[PDB]
Amino acid sequence: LMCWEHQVPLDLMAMNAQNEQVHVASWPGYFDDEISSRYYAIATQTFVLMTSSIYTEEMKEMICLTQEQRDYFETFKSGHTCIYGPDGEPISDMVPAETEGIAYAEIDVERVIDYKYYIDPAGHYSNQSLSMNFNQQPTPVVKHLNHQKNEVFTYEDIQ
Amino acid sequence: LMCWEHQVPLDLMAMNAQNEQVHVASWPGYFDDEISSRYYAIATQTFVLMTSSIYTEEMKEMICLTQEQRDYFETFKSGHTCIYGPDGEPISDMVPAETEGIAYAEIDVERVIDYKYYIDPAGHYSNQSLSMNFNQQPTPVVKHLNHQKNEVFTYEDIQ
Repeated sequence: LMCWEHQVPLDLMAMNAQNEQVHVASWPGYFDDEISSRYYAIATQTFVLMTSSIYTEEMKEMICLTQEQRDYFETFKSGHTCIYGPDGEPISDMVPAETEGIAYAEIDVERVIDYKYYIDPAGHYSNQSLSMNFNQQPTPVVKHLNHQKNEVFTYEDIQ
Repeated sequence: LMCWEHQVPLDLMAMNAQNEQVHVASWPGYFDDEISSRYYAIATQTFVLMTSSIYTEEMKEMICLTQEQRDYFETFKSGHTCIYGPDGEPISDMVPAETEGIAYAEIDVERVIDYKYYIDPAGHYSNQSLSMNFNQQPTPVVKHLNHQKNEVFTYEDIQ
C-alpha cells in the first residue's frame, strides 16, 4: 500500500481478507509514516517494510523557482525506513535520516501465527453486524469487447 | 502406305524390315490400284486391305468451272476396293464400281508363315551386296529444345 492508504480502514480490510503476511509500506517522505505502518503491522498481523524517500539538492533547485518557494520547501520533514514485525516492533535499525541506505531483517512468516491467535479482524475477531463489500471487477471507463487488429493494404498490393 | 508409295521399293523394304503382317493400302481413285497392291501382298507377305474413293456430282460441280474442265474430269477412271491374301489373290469381293460399300474378309495372320517360307526380302531372302539405310530420326526444320512455358502477369496482379 502507498502512503495514506494505511489510514483508510477499508484498504486494510481488503488486504486482510486476502491473508497478507509480508507488506510493503512505501511512503514519499513528507507525511508521517511511523505510526501508520506500525498500526498496519499490528492490525493486519504482517511484517511491514516501511520504505521512504529523501530530498536532494537537484530536486530543490529544479522545483524551487523562488526564494519563498525554497524556504517553504526546506521545512518539509523527512521520512524513515524500517522493518516492523507482526507486533509493530522494529526488527531492524532505522536508516540514518536524509541518507541513502537499505534496511535488512530476517522475516519468519511463522511469527504471524502467534498474532492471528488473538486478533484477525477478517476472520474470528469479527462481529456479524459489520461487514465489507470488496468489488474486484475491472472498472475501466471504456470496456473493449472483441478487440481486433486493423488490416493494412500495403502499397505493393494496391499497385 | 498411300497410293504410289507402293511403287517405291524402299517403302516396301521399310515395311518389311518391321515385319508387317496386315497392310492398309489407301488409294484416291484415279491411279491403278490393282497391280501395286497385289505385288505388295506378294513381296511383303501381308494381307492387303485395298481401299479407294469414288467421285460424286457435288465434287464435280464444286471443282469444275468450265465445260472443258468437266469433260476432262469425267474421263478419270474409278478405283477398286478389295482384300488380298499373302499370295496376292483376293479373299473378298471387289466392291461395285463407283458405289459406296465395304469389303469384308477373314484375315488369318498365321497364313503369312507359309509365304515367309518361300520369300522374305528383309530376312533369309537377301544378298549381302545390297542393303538399306532406314533413318528413323525425326526431321523437323526447327528442333524445339527445352520447350518451356513462360509466365503471364495478369491485370489484377499488376493492380
